[PDB]
Amino acid sequence: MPQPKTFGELKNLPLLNTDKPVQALMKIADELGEIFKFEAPGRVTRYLSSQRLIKEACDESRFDKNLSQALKFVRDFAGDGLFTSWTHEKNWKKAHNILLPSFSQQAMKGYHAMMVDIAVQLVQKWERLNADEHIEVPEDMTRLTLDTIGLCGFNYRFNSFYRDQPHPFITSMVRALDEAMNKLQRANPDDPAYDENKRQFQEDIKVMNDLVDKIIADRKASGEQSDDLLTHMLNGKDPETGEPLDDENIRYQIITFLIAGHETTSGLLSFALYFLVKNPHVLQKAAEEAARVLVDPVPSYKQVKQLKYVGMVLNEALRLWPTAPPFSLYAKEDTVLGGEYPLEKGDELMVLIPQLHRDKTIWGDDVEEFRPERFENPSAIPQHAFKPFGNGQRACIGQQFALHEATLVLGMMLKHFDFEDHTNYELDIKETLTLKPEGFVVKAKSKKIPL
Ligand code: HEM
Repeated sequence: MPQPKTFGELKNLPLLNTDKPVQALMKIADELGEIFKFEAPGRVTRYLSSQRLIKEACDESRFDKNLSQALKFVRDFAGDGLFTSWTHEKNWKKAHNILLPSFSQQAMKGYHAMMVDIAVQLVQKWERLNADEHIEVPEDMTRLTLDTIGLCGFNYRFNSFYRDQPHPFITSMVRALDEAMNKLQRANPDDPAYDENKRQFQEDIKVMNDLVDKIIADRKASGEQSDDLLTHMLNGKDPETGEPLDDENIRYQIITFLIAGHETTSGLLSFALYFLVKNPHVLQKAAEEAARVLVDPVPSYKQVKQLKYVGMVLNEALRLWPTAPPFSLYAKEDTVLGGEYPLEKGDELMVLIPQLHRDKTIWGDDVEEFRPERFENPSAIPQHAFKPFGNGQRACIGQQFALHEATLVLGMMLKHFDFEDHTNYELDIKETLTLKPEGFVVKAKSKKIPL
């Protein structure tokens, strides 16, 4: 099996000691091909980049979701929430059964108003900028997505558009996620050097737990019913076990929604706007749709569904730069991958999503080009060729939420403003848990359409 360059006893590990590991892995896939082994002291995995191999990896009878070391560290604060639990843990299937109906396309009808609440706040912020000011795109998109998940998730207002420094919960979450990431490179995690890191990590966990537990407590105490996920989780029963989610798991689910949803969704909106300003023909087409469809002061649920080309723009942005990181799988039993690669029970695979989305054998030779017209379309897309939301029963539960949010917001943005790439911005992709176009800025000239 092809394998990248080695660093003696550290094997391939220093290759991910970099600000941009996913992009580094994409460059390794370019020179090595559809499969490569990646080794670290005491660990091994296999990175998959072709639809040919990924299609097999997506066979749930042969492979199940694995928690990468990253997710294992994130579990220290995300607990046995949906994102960081194993399929075979009682709490996975229990929460999946309870939550699935609350995340359906139909359920988006109930979240729409609160999504509009935050989206209007974003539009108003931009309406209120002075002539010689610009927009920090990923920064504002993250304010939007955090507040939207906060409001829709547990009826809590982070009020991100009222501050420079985020709500302490947000600061703690971002810092806990960065520390979970830092542990990946620590050969001696018990070194005194990390004592402060550990102290801060426990502090950040407490900040998050305290806020969420308080909100849950407050809600049970009042008996208040809201249009949020928390109300669903307090009222829900798993048809299988007949059990409701306990308070601690509910807390983990709320933290999980924020971890899994905020940056992935923010990144999507940021990349979508990036591609639009770099492809003014596409922007014109999307803006025509936005103006024709969104005829009311605020968008209705029905109208968002009709933003078809905006949806296509978003899928094409997800094709080129899927914002969620490569996901991990393990072999359920001994099995041979692609007729060439025997695997043992427990062997791990990684699905290198951005590479899959550039499989010139699936998409044609023009994979690097931004063409929403690819998604006209749809479902002609070969099965397992487009996987920004993961796979099977362990796919993104929030997919309908993310797309409704992104379509609504992008539509409003295109209805309300003309955008200028005033710096001729050079794409620079920052990686945290997720990808974003770092330092992407634009100027927005209002079309002066009232809300
Ligand atoms: C463009 C935005 C998003 C993208 C690209 C994305 C991507 C993904 C991917 C790839 C997975 C599978 C991870 C794995 O196999 O380890 C996943 C799972 C998940 N996502 Fe999303 N996500 C997005 C938005 C959201 C939002 C907004 C929410 C919540 C409101 C959310 C909640 C979850 C949860 C709970 C899981 C675990 C589901 C389960 O395994 O039962 N995501 N997401």
